[PDB]
Amino acid sequence: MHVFPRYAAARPEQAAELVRSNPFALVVSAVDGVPVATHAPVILEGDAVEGGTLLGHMARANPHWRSFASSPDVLVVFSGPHGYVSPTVYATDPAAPTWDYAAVHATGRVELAEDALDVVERTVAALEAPRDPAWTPTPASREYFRALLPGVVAFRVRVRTEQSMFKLSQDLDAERYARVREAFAADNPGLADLMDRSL
Amino acid sequence: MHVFPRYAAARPEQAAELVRSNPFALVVSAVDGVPVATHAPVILEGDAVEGGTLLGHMARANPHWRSFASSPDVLVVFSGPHGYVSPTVYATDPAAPTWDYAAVHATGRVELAEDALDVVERTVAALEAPRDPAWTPTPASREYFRALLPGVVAFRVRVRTEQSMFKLSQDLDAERYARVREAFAADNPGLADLMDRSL
Ligand code: HEM
Ligand code: HEM
Repeated sequence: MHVFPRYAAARPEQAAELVRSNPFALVVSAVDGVPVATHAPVILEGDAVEGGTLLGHMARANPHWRSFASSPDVLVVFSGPHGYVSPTVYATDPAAPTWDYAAVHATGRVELAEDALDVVERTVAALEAPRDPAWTPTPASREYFRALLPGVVAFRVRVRTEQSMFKLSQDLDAERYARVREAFAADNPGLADLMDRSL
Repeated sequence: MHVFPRYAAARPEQAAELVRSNPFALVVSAVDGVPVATHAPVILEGDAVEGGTLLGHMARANPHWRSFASSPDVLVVFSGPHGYVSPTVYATDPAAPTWDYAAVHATGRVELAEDALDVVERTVAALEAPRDPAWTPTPASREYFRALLPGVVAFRVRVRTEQSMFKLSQDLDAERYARVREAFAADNPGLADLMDRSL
């Protein structure tokens, strides 16, 4: 990821906001010299991505985690709303398409987490608490969780560096920008809500 | 990515289908020993992901491509529909949440593509052709494209290995599965359309 100045985060709290709202992340490591990636839920501990702690889990049957033992640097990609921008929307005669999106990339040293129960319980609360209705583990779910523990591996990442991208057509003139926003308001309201949060 | 047997592709053409329908991919390489990822449009050449050719582009100002010169192995992640599965939907007393999703991971040797114009023109056709209405570069767009060439770097990947995941609650019993599907039909019809394509 290269962040063009025009597409940088406007306020530094928008990164944590994206990360909290889009926990189904991509966890990436360099198994040998080749990237390997797992789709896993990853939550944030603290106010800032930068310098905070990420917590996640994956299947013990997924051999990816066996590569975390040496504590290599890992990259975690959080992806927010995204949408293709067609020149059909622009209605100008010379144009070129693009893709609008928001993402946060966090890099740091990974570590296997011994308290897998904490991790998965915190992840539940993270996903269920904003929902309506929210789900709270009944006491038998808590015992069920314990029975699932042998099959899960939890990990943590101390974020060394963080990069945020908010590529939301801000480089567009007034008229073309309005067209882009109103099409996403119809088609993709999460993306349109972010182009308001960018003004 | 580890693909649990129960979540494997049912027909081997579902991978190419996902890749064609979700071209906004994540291109991942091991800059030094650390993963670096760029969100870029990537299209498929041929009938099969496995053994086919991926084509993509990114900004010349994005230094990521400078790492492709040695032709390292790269990983390209295509992400289809996905959705959180809350135990609230299950309405059973012991349960644990999960995330349903479809993805294709393709690994191979990357190469800088000298015909960037072909690549970007093929990508336009890929994105616009299924749309309604489709956009066809006017002749002045084709000249505009040429003026943009200095700012773009195109690349290609010959797919050495491919992995597909269709994690779509197939391990669910009859009753719980129905509840999961009808909630996504309301909330997430792309995901629900895939759980039909899995039966
Ligand atoms: C809070 C929301 C949760 C979500 C979104 C979620 C999601 C997931 C996902 C996507 C995987 C696959 C990882 C991979 O491919 O390696 C997985 C694996 C697993 N998780 Fe979670 N999980 C949640 C909570 C929990 C809880 C509370 C437990 C309790 C211990 C748990 C235990 C497990 C187990 C045992 C597996 C492996 C299953 C298998 O072998 O197929 N998860 N989970
Ligand atoms: C077909 C649909 C297309 C999509 C979805 C698309 C999308 C994108 C994206 C997401 C980037 C950012 C890459 C990065 O972060 O490094 C980019 C960069 C770029 N692409 Fe495309 N593109 C398309 C077609 C084209 C065409 C036809 C051209 C003509 C040459 C072109 C030229 C460029 C240029 C010049 C840049 C760099 C812009 C900058 O420096 O900010 N693209 N494109």
